Amino acid sequence: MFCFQCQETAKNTGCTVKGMCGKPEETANLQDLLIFVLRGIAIYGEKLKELGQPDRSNDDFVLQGLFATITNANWDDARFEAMISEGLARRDKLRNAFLAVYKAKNGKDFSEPLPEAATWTGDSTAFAEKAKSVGILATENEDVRSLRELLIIGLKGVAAYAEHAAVLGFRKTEIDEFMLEALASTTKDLSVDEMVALVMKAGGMAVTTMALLDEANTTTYGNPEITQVNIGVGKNPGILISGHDLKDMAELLKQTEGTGVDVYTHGEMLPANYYPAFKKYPHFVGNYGGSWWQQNPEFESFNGPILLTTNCLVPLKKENTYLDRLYTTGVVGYEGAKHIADRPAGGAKDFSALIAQAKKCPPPVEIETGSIVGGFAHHQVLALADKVVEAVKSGAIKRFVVMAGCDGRQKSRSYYTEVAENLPKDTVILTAGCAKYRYNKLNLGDIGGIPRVLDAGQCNDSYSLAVIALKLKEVFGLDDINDLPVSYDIAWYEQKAVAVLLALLFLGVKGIRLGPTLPAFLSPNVAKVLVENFNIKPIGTVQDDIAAMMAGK
Ligand code: SF4
Repeated sequence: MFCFQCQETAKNTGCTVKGMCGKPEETANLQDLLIFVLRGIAIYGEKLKELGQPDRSNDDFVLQGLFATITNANWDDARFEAMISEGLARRDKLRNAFLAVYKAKNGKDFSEPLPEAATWTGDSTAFAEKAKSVGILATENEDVRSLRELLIIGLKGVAAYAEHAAVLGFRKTEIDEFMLEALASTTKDLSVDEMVALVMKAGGMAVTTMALLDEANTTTYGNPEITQVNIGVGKNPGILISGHDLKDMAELLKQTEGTGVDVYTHGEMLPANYYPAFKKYPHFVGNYGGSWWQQNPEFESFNGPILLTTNCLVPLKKENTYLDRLYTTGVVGYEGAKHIADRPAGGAKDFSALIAQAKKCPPPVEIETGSIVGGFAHHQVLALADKVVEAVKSGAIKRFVVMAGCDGRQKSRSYYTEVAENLPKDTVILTAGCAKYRYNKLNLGDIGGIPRVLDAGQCNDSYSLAVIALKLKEVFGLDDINDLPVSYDIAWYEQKAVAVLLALLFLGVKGIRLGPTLPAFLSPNVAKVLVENFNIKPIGTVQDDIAAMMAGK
C-alpha cells in the first residue's frame, strides 16, 4: 500500500505495509480505488459543465466518498466496495449523457483518448487487484505527485466541512463544481504554475466552505457563547457522541429527552456544549475524556453506547470490549459496529437502539472532575471587542498565540503543552480543533476576566479565529494582517487541518509554525516554494519558539 496523508505517516515518508493509524493494505487500496472512480466521475462532470449542461446529481456522493477516505473515518471494506460499485454506475450515467451532448454539439462521436479512471470497470471481484495500480505511486514525478496529493488532501478536508453544511441544508454550487475541477485536474498533465494555482484555489474554497459551515451551524443552533462545561459524570447511564456533526447531536438530544439516559460529548463534539440550542437540555451533562487518540480506554470506561458521527474512530485493541455498543453514522464505518442509516430528506436519524441499550448499561466511570470553559467563537469575541481591545492597549494582553489545529498521539506533541505552560502570563491562547486537548485542562487563569485559553470550537471554527483577526486588523488600522500582535503555532493531524492551513495561506497569513512535523506529501521543491512564498516554519525548541513568537517572528 501507499498512504502519506496524515501527520503520523510512517517515518514521515509514507505507510507502505499497514498504516500507523491501523489501516490495513486492503482498506488503503480500496480507498485509492474509490478516489480513482471519483476522478472518472469528475472527468465527465467537468465536461458536461463546459458543454453548458452541468449535472449536479452526484454532489453528495462525491463529498461523502472523499470524506470516507479521511484518516480514521471509515474502516469497513464492504462500505468502500459499495461506494466503488455505485460510483462506477454514477460515472457511466455521466459518460452516456456526455457522449450524446458531445455528438449533438460537434456533429461527430467523441473520440479523444481518456484517462483510465473514466473507462475502467469491473465487478467487486476485480477491485482488490485493480486497486494496487491506481494509487499514489502511479504518479512518477515527485513534484507532480506532491502537488496532486496536496490538492486532494486539502480537497477532502473541504469536502468534510461541505458535507456538514449540506446536512444542515447549506450548499454553494462553486464548492461542488470545484470538487470535480480539482479531481479531474489530477488526471491531466499541467504546468507547475497551474498545479499551484489549483492548490491556492482550494485554499479560497476552504475559506468559502468554512464560512458556509460557520453560517450553517450558527444559523441552526445559535452563536456559541461562554460556557462552563462539566468534565465529571452524572449518575445515569449515558450515550457518548463523538466526531463533529451537530445535526446528529440535535437529534440525539431530542430523542433522549425524558428517557433517563444522559448525553455526553467527546473529542470534537465538545463545542456542542457552547451552542444555545443544546444548552437547554438538563440531561446534557458535559464532556467526557480527552483527545481522540485516548479513546480506547475512555470509550471503555464510559460504559454506555458511543456514537461516532465522523472521524476520528480508532481501531479497537484486542482487549477492548465495547464493540457491541459502538455505533457509526454518516460516512463512518467499522466492521462489526452497528451503523445508523442516513436520515430521510426532512426527517431524522433513528437513535432508538442506542437509547434502549444505554438503559442496560452502568453509568460512566468518573475519570476526572472540574470544568472546561469555552464558546469564544466570532460573535462572542466580537461582543467583547471593547474589552479585548482595551486589554491590548493597556498591555494586559501583549500577544495572542493561535494554537488551533488537530492533535495526535506522538510524544513530540508535548511541545504544545510546554509552549502553553511557558508562555508569558500576559499572552492569550486562541484555539479550535482537538489540538486544544494539549492545554485546555491547565490552570492558566485569566487576564482581567478574559481567559488565557479562548476556545472557539471545532477545527472548522478556526474560521472564527480568522474573522477575529480580520476585525482586529480593521480596528487597529493595519495594512497587513500579519502586523497584529498574533503568532501562529498550529498543530496538524489529518486533512481538515490541511484545509484550514490552505485557508490561512489564502488569507495571507505568513510565518505560520506547523507541527509537530511537516507533511510527507510536500516534496523538496514544493516545500521550498511554500517557504519562499509563505514563510511556513517547522517547530523548534519550546524556549526558542516562545522567544521568537514574542518578538513577532
Ligand atoms: S492515514 Fe496516516 S497513518 Fe493511516 S495509512 Fe495514511 S498516512 Fe499512514
